[PDB]
Amino acid sequence: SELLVNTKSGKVMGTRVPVLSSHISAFLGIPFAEPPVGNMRFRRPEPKKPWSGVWNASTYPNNCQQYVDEQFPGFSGSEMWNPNREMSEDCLYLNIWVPSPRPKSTTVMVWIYGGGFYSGSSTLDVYNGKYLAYTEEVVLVSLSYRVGAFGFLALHGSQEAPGNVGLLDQRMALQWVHDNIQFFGGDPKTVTIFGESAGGASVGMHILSPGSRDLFRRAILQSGSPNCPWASVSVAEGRRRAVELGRNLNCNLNSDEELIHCLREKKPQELIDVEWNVLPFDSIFRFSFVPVIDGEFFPTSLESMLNSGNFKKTQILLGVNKDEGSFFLLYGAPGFSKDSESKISREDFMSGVKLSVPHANDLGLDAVTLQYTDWMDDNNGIKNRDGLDDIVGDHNVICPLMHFVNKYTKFGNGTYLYFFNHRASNLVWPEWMGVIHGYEIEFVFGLPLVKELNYTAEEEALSRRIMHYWATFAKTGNPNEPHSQESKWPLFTTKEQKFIDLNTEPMKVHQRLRVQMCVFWNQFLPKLLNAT
Amino acid sequence: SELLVNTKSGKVMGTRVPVLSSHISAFLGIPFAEPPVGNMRFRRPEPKKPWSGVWNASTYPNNCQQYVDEQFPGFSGSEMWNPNREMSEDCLYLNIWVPSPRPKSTTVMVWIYGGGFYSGSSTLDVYNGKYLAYTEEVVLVSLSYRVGAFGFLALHGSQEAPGNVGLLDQRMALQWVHDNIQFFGGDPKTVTIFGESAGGASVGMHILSPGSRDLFRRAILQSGSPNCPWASVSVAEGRRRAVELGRNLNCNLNSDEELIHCLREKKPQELIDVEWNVLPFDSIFRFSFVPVIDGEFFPTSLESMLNSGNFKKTQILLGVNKDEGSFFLLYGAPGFSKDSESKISREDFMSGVKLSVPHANDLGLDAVTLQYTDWMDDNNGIKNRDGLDDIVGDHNVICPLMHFVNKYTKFGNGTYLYFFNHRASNLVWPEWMGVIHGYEIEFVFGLPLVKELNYTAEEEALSRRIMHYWATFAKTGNPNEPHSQESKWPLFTTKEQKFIDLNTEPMKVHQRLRVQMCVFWNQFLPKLLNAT
Ligand SMILES: CCC1=C[C@@H]2Cc3c(c(N)c4ccc(Cl)cc4[n+]3C)[C@H](C1)C2
Ligand SMILES: CCC1=C[C@@H]2Cc3c(c(N)c4ccc(Cl)cc4[n+]3C)[C@H](C1)C2
Ligand SMILES: *[C@@H]1O[C@H](CO)[C@@H](O)[C@H](O)[C@H]1NC(C)=O
Ligand SMILES: *[C@@H]1O[C@H](CO)[C@@H](O)[C@H](O)[C@H]1NC(C)=O
Ligand SMILES: *[C@@H]1O[C@H](CO)[C@@H](O)[C@H](O)[C@H]1NC(C)=O
Ligand SMILES: *[C@@H]1O[C@H](CO)[C@@H](O)[C@H](O)[C@H]1NC(C)=O
Ligand SMILES: *[C@@H]1O[C@H](CO)[C@@H](O)[C@H](O)[C@H]1NC(C)=O
Ligand SMILES: *[C@@H]1O[C@H](CO)[C@@H](O)[C@H](O)[C@H]1NC(C)=O
Ligand SMILES: [Cl-]
Ligand SMILES: [Cl-]
Ligand SMILES: [Cl-]
Ligand SMILES: [Cl-]
Repeated sequence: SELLVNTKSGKVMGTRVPVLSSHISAFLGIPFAEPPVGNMRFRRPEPKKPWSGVWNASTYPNNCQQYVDEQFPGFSGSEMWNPNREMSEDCLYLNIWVPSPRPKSTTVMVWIYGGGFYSGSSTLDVYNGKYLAYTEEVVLVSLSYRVGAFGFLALHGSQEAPGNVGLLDQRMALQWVHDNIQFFGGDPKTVTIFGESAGGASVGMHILSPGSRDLFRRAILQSGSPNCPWASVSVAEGRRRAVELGRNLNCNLNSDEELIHCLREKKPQELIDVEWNVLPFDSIFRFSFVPVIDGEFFPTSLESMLNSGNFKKTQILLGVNKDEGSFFLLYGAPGFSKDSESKISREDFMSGVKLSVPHANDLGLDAVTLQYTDWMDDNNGIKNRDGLDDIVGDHNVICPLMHFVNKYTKFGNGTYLYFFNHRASNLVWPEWMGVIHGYEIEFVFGLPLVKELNYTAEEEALSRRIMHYWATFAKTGNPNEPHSQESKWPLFTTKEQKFIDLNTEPMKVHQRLRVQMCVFWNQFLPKLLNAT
Repeated sequence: SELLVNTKSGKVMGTRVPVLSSHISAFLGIPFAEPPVGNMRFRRPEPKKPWSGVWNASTYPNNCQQYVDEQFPGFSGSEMWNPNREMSEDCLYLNIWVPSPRPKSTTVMVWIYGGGFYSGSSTLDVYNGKYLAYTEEVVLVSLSYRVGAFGFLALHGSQEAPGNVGLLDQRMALQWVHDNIQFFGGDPKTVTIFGESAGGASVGMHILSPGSRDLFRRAILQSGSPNCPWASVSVAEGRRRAVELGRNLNCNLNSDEELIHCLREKKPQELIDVEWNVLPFDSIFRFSFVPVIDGEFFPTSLESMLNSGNFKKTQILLGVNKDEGSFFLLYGAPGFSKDSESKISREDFMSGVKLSVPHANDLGLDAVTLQYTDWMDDNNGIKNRDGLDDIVGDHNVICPLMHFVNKYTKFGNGTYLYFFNHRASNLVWPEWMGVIHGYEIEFVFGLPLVKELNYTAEEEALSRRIMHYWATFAKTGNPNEPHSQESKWPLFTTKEQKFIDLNTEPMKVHQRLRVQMCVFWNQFLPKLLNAT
């Protein structure tokens, strides 16, 4: 009854789950698309055909096929991001947590996982929607979408592998929420999409894309934005990477149809095993199969859409973490280690700059180096390490997001900007990595509220604060409760450019988030690279 | 007897001058060249023909023909630099201060005045040699040389106006000292040349030029070095400026001979009146007629000579002032005034940047701006003012000199580097100008020892310290007296790059003078400008 819901495509039976000292309803693994398998690999998704009988929605679904990280086998800090369910191309499912008793018509929040467009799962422990749904009385949906070549192989002009199909997977889940969430007590007119990393970029892409704009009300972007340098490629570059994927697999390259036919015969792990081989440069924070600027999902270049105001005009809430780069340096740059302070030699610093800005000419590399080197103390291994950390984070996350923030706010209806700089007391990664990419997620999803996870009481309060900001913004377009006496998170405005720190200390308002480095990344360096 | 000296060119009769509570001998206005007048304008100097009788050397000579500054008529702070004697092309004379009684064979210091190669006089009150000669028991010579077009008109290929003849004037005075100073009690094997601004560049140029190297022992450079962007031009640019000088005066431009003949028939003031018209750009800290890289006085490019060690290997002592740029901004940049704090708007800041780096493309201007702009506070008029001050001083004086210092020290026999940052208690210029270009000269020449000038006791102590460093270096190649208990001024080395502050406080040693900005000026910006 409470667990038995009739949707437009058939009946679903959820399950009653414990949350803290209470319970809520969970509907796990509801299908929203036809399985994109066989001849449907690389194709746009098709709506799930209606079923008879009762869909058993008591169990998490499979995860999409993806690279699995084996750098630190058994280490919780890396394993927590890997698929925790069987991988399958049959992976287009969504999950819903519903407060008990079922509300009449409440705010909906739809989580879009990140992972560089090459990885990610809706089913990770850290994306468990039950604490947020319970604590804030929202209906929490987590969707899924194809990643890697399966979601983003792009042979523009082919209707068999057009590109962006992972984004269309997301849109079809949004369409399903629009059509069905009312049966779960959600208001389809008050849907907030939120996501981190590639999920944050995705959220921004749905803001931009005309075919997505009417399927949600407002948006939250965490450590990602649509204009990030890793988040899209041109149709020519997508085509080059798809041809090179076939070349790595001894495919007939004479035509799109012959190439696609070859790739559809391969087993999924055969594609994944060569996925990284198509990148044009030795690099970090670059991923092979990503959204393509196609003229269809994206009518024009992202920058022109941003400049002209060709995007959904609504409220947004978004921000970044203090040390976005450390994860990527640990995994891809010389001199970094999980088990040392990772003091970086001058030689390894220069190597890291080249890996971090792979598209830069020698003059551009000199500019980055000069901008981040203290020439009174150039052999300081801590300064070299932290300088590289800032380079990676500023170039790939912080400054792209600030460009988006500044462009969006000219036309939008409300911007709230945050800077998350709390390092968790129980973090398993070493201190040099600081406030790591993605480690705000556990606070957004309320994991500090769980006694057995050993967060401090101050971190529980911060998580409660963040969840309330997020859900109140989702409900009202404003993270602040009116007539409350706590300090107010101010609108980011073009003139004053205010943001807040998110940490365990009382809220502080600042202005011009990393403005000095972002003038370098957003204006001077692009002009230098264009001119040379 | 003491005042009657027979030189190789004839007899001279000096005068006995009071100095503090004692007396010394002065030989003023001794000719060292034939008057460069008539058909000898623009020509290399010729040695002064010997004279019969006794040359009356009791009176300062004429000053060379030059632009006279009328910006602040009657204001001591600017008038103190203007000619204080009649101007004439008949101006190639030198002055000698000799301790009394005459020493047997003592250290010689030869002062070379600055003034952008367009101005300067040996007779300024601030260059009065009597305090240094008396206090430190040296023979103090001040030479003169043709400035402006008269000294540096350059039509390469012509023997009538070859260029660099002002440097040859200096050389001929050095040759005269070599041949004659023994008759005044000076040791021709222990001559130190020292100079400020264009005089400091000149000193470095004699270090470089093979024809000058054997005419002095060691060298002091104050706020000037031979590689300064204002201190030389190419043969092509020198020719262009000479032809443009003729165009401004309705001259026949068909040939060097006709152009030169036209220019030789003009009154001196006619040349001076159009001197600034030949500069290629609106600019500050740029001067029309300067040394030319000719292949003779300078066998190859200054940079190749520095790189190869093609220069005199000896000891050098050199340094800069804290606020080298303020004089040039006051006189040439919008928003600066003698009678106000000169807070600079963003608009006037950008205007000043273009005036300060006139040769830079737009990308180069952006680089300079970004490097000197605090984008958290870009409308701060004080920061904008001081940022421009730093731009002018760093680009034109400090970083060229640090490049010279580093190249020289690889081959030289001892480098001593200073940073003069004491603002005189009795300065007549406003406080925003700080420690002005040229305002260390009055300390080098011992003016604070004159009670009537109202320096503090601490400034008298600083002047005496500086005079003793300069003269002890002149005598020994080391500003420090061994066996002494004074703090020691350390050698500048390639590895440690130490320098001292010169001020009224106890000595501080620092390393890497303005290294961050000078990497920008000496490595990055030239590379940006060469790419584009
Ligand atoms: C690569 C993109 C990516 C983004 C998200 C965040 C993320 C992921 C990881 N596997 C990580 C593995 C090690 C470390 Cl220290 C951080 C990670 N983090 C922060 C996945 C993959 C999800
Ligand atoms: C322009 C070159 C130049 C360098 C020397 C120092 C100098 C000179 C001036 N006329 C100055 C006029 C005003 C001020 Cl505030 C400073 C000046 N200072 C510092 C002459 C001319 C000699
Ligand atoms: C749904 O699946 C779970 C486990 O897969 C099972 O325990 C439950 O009984 C199922 N519901 C049915 C079969 O109605
Ligand atoms: C949002 O839009 C409404 C309706 O036009 C307007 O009244 C309000 O001022 C806007 N708020 C912001 C922050 O732009
Ligand atoms: C959390 O703390 C409890 C109680 O002190 C301890 O038993 C447990 O091992 C801790 N959990 C983790 C994951 O460290
Ligand atoms: C030399 O000139 C000075 C200054 O005018 C004068 O006092 C002196 O009498 C002159 N000497 C002779 C011998 O004329
Ligand atoms: C200067 O040269 C002398 C003689 O060759 C040498 O002994 C001395 O080490 C040199 N000093 C410096 C500071 O280079
Ligand atoms: C020096 O200071 C005294 C006392 O302040 C003053 O009388 C005198 O005029 C000053 N000298 C000059 C040259 O200004
Ligand atoms: Cl079924
Ligand atoms: Cl850190
Ligand atoms: Cl605004
Ligand atoms: Cl100042």
